[PDB]
Amino acid sequence: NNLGTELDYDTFCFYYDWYGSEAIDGQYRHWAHAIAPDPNGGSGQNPGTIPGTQESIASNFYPQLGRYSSSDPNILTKHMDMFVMARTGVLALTWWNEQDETEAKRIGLILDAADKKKIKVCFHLEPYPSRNVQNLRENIVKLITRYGNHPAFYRKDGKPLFFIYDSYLIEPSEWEKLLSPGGSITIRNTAYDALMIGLWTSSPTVQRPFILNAHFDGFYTYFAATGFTYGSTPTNWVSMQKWAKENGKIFIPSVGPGYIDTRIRPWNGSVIRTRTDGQYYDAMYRKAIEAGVSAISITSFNEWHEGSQIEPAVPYTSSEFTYLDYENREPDYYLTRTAYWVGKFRESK
Ligand SMILES: OC[C@H]1O[C@H](O[C@H]2[C@@H](O)[C@H](O)[C@@H](CO)O[C@H]2O)[C@@H](O)[C@@H](O)[C@@H]1O
Ligand SMILES: OC[C@H]1CNC[C@@H](O[C@H]2O[C@H](CO)[C@@H](O)[C@H](O)[C@H]2O)[C@@H]1O
Repeated sequence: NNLGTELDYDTFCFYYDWYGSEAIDGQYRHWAHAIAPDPNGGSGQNPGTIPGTQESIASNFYPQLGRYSSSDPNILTKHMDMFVMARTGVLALTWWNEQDETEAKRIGLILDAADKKKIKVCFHLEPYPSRNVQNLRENIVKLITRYGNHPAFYRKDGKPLFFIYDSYLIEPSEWEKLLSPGGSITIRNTAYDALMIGLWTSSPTVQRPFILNAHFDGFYTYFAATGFTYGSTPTNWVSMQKWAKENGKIFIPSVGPGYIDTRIRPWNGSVIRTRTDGQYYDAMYRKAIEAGVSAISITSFNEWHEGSQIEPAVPYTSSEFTYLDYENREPDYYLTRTAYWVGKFRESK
């Protein structure tokens, strides 16, 4: 078929499965959330928490689906249909090494639901406690062993792919042991080889040698807020792609529709980026496409805490809070606008 409605399998959308309901999970997990203290504020801070009631959830926006459980099969089915609408072929699943049965259950449900709609799943490996190259290898082995035969498990030209959040917290001399073909615990030329995509944060002076010396296969930028880092400043993307191509690396810029996290980080107003009826999203996605990259990542499907979500949101005013919403656009606008940009991306690919 050549209808311009097909999934794009070089488009990765960052997905969070940490939401709960009292009924399914025992608590409205993540809808309730601690308010972060000000890193530059007083020493006697009692910031408190967001209770995660119907009236007061840990987001500046409000989900169309309500305080949903990420364990709810019917929520998962709706999410996969939303992925189909957005034409986002790859769900990049947050992964925190929780080693508990409820997470294992969610991962299986997600894979199954994804496959029903021909969506693929890869893992976004987060900075879990004591993360290091040895337990990363062990966890990569576990994930590939457990899920590698699942039909929804993502592969690019035969290789799995992982995004590694805050990869800079691990020294290149450690990374090399895992990622150099010569490394003492290398995954290269093994059953566990994978495209490893590290987080490009700061200036080329620092990041270029880091990426080369760590032997990452590529890099992404994550942050939805333009200018938050050098990597998340879209005017740098042409130059970043040039370097990537010169050095055999895969550049996967992250684009987002906006940013606001002030419910959970009330001191962090400087990072707010307004959606302005979709123009912000358009500007950022346009920059990614114009940079001539082979793959794009979307921050995010449902990071509701950070207000970067493309998942449908609805207008809501409670006695506790007046939520932001999609303004002059319909709840599914960011899904359909994503499909539009996926089309433009494919057009120039
Ligand atoms: O200050 C809150 C800040 O937290 C996150 O970013 C973290 C870290 O993960 C990241 O590597 C660096 C990049 O400079 O910033 C840290 O403080 C993230 O949630 C961000 O959006 C937020 O503003
Ligand atoms: O997925 C990468 C990145 C995206 N932003 C959130 C990061 O996690 C951190 O912040 C959230 C709230 O936004 C907290 O709930 C987490 O505990 C914290 O680690 C995440 O790593």
